[PDB]
Amino acid sequence: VFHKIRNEDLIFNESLGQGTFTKIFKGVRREVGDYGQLHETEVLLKVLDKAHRNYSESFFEAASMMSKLSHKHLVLNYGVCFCGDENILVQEFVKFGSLDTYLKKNKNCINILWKLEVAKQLAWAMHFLEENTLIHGNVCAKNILLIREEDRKTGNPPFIKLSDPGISITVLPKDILQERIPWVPPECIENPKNLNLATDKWSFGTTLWEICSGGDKPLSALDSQRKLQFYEDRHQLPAPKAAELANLINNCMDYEPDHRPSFRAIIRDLNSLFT
Ligand SMILES: Cc1cnc(Nc2ccc(N3CCC(N(C)CCO)CC3)c(F)c2)nc1-c1cnn(C(C)C)c1
Repeated sequence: VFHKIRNEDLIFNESLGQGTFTKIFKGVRREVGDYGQLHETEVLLKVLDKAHRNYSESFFEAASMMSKLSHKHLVLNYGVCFCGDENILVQEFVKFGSLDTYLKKNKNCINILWKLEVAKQLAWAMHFLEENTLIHGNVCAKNILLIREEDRKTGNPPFIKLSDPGISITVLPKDILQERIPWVPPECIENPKNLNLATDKWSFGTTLWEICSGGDKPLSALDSQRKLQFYEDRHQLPAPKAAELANLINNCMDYEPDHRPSFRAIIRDLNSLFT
């Protein structure tokens, strides 16, 4: 279960944005660490909105499944603060924030090798999940966090972690699901409870498209009704200008769930690009 953290030991600081029915804040946790040394630890405080408290179970189950595993590419959960009025997840703070914002800001400093490294790390995380037969259900660049920037003078590649899925698509309003096209696969638009390992393979492809597109959002110009018809007409996303992963993207975003490649196969395909 989750380590229960006291309101008294948490300081809330600046807002870092929003998720679905959530707000995130940078914060500080007072704790006793190794050797009994006192620390003031930077943390991410994720707060379920007051007006959506009926989603509290899905909110914590999302973080819970994530926290019964340990892996270098998965965001750490420190605990929960059930205390009082609010429902709060206390997670590790990641310096450089979401990948989608980072891509947009640094679009012109990010080359093919950077993208390949991040894609490989994300595939490793998803491979780990697949081996444990655990569904994430919300893979997207917004839910990928950058721990460390690239350093091309000390050899260091960038390093990412995948954050928790948030409130499951199985219990979310239809309108939110439709807006999440094309991350949510077609079979889940027809029936959200078609949530399957195959689900994350589709969303992985959509996330690769993001990575290759400098933080653009695919189909952003389409409203929810046009997004629905995009799936009905069985369209594929356009290749990004940097089209090196275009085939991989389309192979993952296969309208037939059973034909989507394993993350083993995906990683093998990723390792094949270079010279
Ligand atoms: C789990 C987690 C851990 N650490 C962090 N850290 C973290 C650091 C920095 C930012 N910035 C926000 C503002 C940016 N600019 C300057 C103004 C407007 O864009 C600058 C970057 C950040 F959003 C997040 N976030 C998370 C986490 C958990 N869920 N989510 C989703 C809901 C987004 C993120």
